[PDB]
Amino acid sequence: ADTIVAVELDSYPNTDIGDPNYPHIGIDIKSIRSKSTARWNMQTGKVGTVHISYNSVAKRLSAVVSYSGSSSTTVSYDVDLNNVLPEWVRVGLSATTGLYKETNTILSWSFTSKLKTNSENSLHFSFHKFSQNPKDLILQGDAFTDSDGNLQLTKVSSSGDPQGNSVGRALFYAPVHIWEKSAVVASFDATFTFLIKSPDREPADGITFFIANTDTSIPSGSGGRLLGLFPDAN
Amino acid sequence: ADTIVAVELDSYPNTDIGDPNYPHIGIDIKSIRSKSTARWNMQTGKVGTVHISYNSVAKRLSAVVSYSGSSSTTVSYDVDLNNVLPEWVRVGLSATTGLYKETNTILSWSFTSKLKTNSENSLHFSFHKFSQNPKDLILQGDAFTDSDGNLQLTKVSSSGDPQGNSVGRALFYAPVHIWEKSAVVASFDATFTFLIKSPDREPADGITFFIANTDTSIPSGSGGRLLGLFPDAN
Ligand SMILES: OC[C@H]1O[C@H](Oc2c[nH]c3ccc(Br)c(Cl)c23)[C@@H](O)[C@@H](O)[C@@H]1O
Ligand SMILES: OC[C@H]1O[C@H](Oc2c[nH]c3ccc(Br)c(Cl)c23)[C@@H](O)[C@@H](O)[C@@H]1O
Ligand SMILES: [Ca+2]
Ligand SMILES: [Ca+2]
Ligand SMILES: [Mn+2]
Ligand SMILES: [Mn+2]
Repeated sequence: ADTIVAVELDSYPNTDIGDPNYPHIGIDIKSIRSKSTARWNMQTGKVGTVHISYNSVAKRLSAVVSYSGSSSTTVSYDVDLNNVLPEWVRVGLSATTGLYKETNTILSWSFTSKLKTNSENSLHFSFHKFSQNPKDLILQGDAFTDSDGNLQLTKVSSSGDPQGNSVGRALFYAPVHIWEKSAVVASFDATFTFLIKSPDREPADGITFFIANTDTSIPSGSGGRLLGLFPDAN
Repeated sequence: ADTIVAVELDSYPNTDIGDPNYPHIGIDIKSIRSKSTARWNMQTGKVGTVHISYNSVAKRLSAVVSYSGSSSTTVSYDVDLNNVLPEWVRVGLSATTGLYKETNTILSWSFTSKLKTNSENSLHFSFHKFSQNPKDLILQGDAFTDSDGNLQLTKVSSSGDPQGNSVGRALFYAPVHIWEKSAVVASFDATFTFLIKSPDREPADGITFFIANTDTSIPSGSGGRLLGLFPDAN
C-alpha cells in the first residue's frame, strides 16, 4: 500500500470511522482516522484558504483554515514525519464525492520544501492559474483543469453540478527530498485556496493536502469517505 | 524594560543563574534563565550554523546548531509568542564577553517573517557579506563590520584577540510586523553562521538571536552572562 500523510478538510461526518459529528479539519497519519481534528465552520459558496506547515526540529504538523473576514480553525499533531515517510515523496491534493457531493475546486496551490545538510536544498511551486494541459502536474482519476484555469478535483457537469462517487487527485510532477543521512533540518509549507459548492444540505466528502511515496496511486476502494487516500478505514 | 525573546548559544556555564554545567543552546523568554536548554558540543575555531523557526498555529519555538559534518543540537519550547511580544518588533543578534572571552564573529545572517490576514505580508533579508557602513543595520555598543565583510559583535584587537567585558548588537533597520487583529497565522525563520575563537579553555560568553520591542537598547548592567539582553538575572 501507499504511505500517506495528509491534512483533511472533511465536510461529511462519517461517525463510523471516527469522524466527529460536524465538518472538521484533520491530520491523517497513515489512516483516515484522524490523529487530531477540529471543528470546521464550513462555508459553502465561499472561497477558503488552508495553510500547512511542519519542521523536523519542532516535530509538529499544523494547519489552519479560514474564509475572508471569518474566524479560523487550527489543528496540530506532534509527529516525526521522517520516521513515517520515505526520503523521496510526492505532494498533492485529493478530493472525493460519494452519495453526497460538492464541487472540489482548487483556485491556487503553493508549496515550499527545504532540506539542510550539516555541510541548502530547495523546491518551491505556486499555481494561481492552472493551464489546460498541465505538464507539471500528474492528474489522477477524475481530476481536470477547466477553462477558467481552476483545478477541479472531482466531476462536475457542463452546467456546473458536482457528481457523486468521484475521486480525483493532482500531484506535483517532481519528487521532493524530505530527509537525508547528513541532514540537519527539513521543513515544508503549503497553501491552497478552494471553493466548495453543493446542492446538498450535507455536502460531501472533502479535500486533502497530502504527501506520499512517489509512486502513489488512487487505491481501489478509496472513494467517498476515504478521500482517495486509503484502501480501507483501519 | 525591554521585552525579549531569544535563542542563546551560551558558551560559559554560570550555574548561579541556572545554566547547566556545560555549553548549551537555550530558549530565552523574558529572562536569561532559559525555559529550555540542550547540551552544546562547542567547537572553537570551527564555523557553525544556527537555524531558528516558529509559527503561530504550532506555537513551538525551535533551534538547531551544527558544524560541518558534525552532529546537531536541538532545543524546543512551546510558547505563544504573540502573547509575549508586541505587534511590531526588531530582530537582531547579540554577544558578550566578560572575565572570559571569545570572538563573536557572524559570517552571515538571514531572516524571513510572514503575516497572513483572513482577507500575505512579508519581509526577507540575507547578509552573506556585511558592508563597511551598514545602513540597513542598527549597530549597538561594541559591534562593528571588519575589512573581510564579517560582523564582529564584540571587541577584538587589531591582531585578532578578543577582549573581555564587551557587549555588542546588530538589529535589522526595519521593524517587523508579527501579529495583527485580523491575522490568521504568522511565522518566522532565521539562520546565522558564526565563528567563535578563544585563547581561553573556557571561552565566554555567547551569542544570541533575538526579537524585541522596536526601541530596544543595550540595558545597563547586561554584560557577560546576561548576553546584552536583560538588565538582571530574574
Ligand atoms: O458521500 C457521502 C458518503 O456517501 C456514502 O455513504 C453514505 C452516506 N449516506 C448513505 C445513505 C445510504 C447509503 Br446506501 C450509503 Cl453507502 C450512504 C459513501 O460513499 C461514503 O463513503 C460517503 O462518505
Ligand atoms: O566572562 C565570564 C563571566 O565573567 C564574569 O563572572 C566571572 C566568572 N569567573 C569569575 C572569577 C572571578 C570573578 Br571576580 C568574576 Cl565576576 C567571575 C562575569 O562577567 C560573568 O557575567 C561572565 O559570565
Ligand atoms: Ca468523512
Ligand atoms: Ca552563561
Ligand atoms: Mn474525517
Ligand atoms: Mn544559558
